[PDB]
Amino acid sequence: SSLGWESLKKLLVFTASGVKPQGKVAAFALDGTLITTRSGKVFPTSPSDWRILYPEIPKKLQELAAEGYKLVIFTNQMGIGRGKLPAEVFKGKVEAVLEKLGVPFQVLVATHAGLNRKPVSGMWDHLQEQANEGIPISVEDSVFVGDAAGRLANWAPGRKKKDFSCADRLFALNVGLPFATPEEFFLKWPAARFELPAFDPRTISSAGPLYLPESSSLLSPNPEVVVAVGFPGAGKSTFIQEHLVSAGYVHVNRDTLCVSSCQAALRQGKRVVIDNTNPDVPSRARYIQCAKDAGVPCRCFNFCATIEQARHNNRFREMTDPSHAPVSDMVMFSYRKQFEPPTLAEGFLEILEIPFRLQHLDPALQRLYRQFSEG
Ligand SMILES: [Mg+2]
Repeated sequence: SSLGWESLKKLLVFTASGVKPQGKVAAFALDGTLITTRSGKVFPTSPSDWRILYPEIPKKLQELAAEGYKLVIFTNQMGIGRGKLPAEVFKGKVEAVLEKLGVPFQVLVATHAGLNRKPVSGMWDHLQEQANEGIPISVEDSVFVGDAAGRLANWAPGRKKKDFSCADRLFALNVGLPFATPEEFFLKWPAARFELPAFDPRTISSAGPLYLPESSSLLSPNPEVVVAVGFPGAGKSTFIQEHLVSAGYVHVNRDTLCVSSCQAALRQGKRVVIDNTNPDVPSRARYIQCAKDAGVPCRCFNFCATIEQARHNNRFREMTDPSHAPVSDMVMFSYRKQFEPPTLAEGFLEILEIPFRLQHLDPALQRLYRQFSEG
């Protein structure tokens, strides 16, 4: 007599019989948190390969339930979106697990990358806004428990490997939920050492100068060549389109083509911006030569975004911009291996630094931007 499964775009929801909406929630990851493999292998041999992680679990869940916490699961299962794990098989496993746990659960399943994939808060928002009958949930009185907690190697005998991910801790961080690992929570073990990602999205503002030094000017009244340098996905093209192309700069993009073109623009009295990655000295030298040959100045706009800032931005645009071209990790690390910072010795008249800043986004999108989006 359960409401049962609901299948949405990039989300599955199960509401067991006996589920009641509540103003506080005790939520859990599934794999590595409530269950683990019965086979003792790192990854399951089959849908049947599971057991309850610790015998202490059902008792704790009963206690929570009697105290009025709505019991919830937030589980990433991208295998489903990748077509590696049938949704209909996974639904059966969840129902079996829920039988064994023996308490009413509401389960949310993130089948794909994006807004619903922990650590992004899409599943919380769905629970609160769509699946709790409109009862506001107090985050401070709630709790999320999960094994992707960013723990270092060896936090326990036989744990010679760090957590595969920090997605569960960061999910709780994004939502504002108190957090605990399965061992801390069910076993009362002392807190384990953990790391957070070096780039913290909450510390990214729209303040500060557009470029440095501020005494410089973005535009030149005369012909010139501007060489843009920085990670793909960092927002260079957007910056270039907005500030130079809109001012009549000619947009060169070597991929779609390079020198003769740059030269042709200069003879016409035009100014040119080379909107590419241009990670190293040989890459850039083509354009400096062109400028030198034409006798026009060559400047570099050096975009400060780190690799993690660029990857964060890429993920954000993947979630919010229908026209965004996804930058692959292959391209990111390839750029990083090639990268040599620009210097004046290369033949640049000057180098402007373009600090990485928050774009001009609506309130909701700014809130999304400050969320960690990868474990
Ligand atoms: Mg897990």
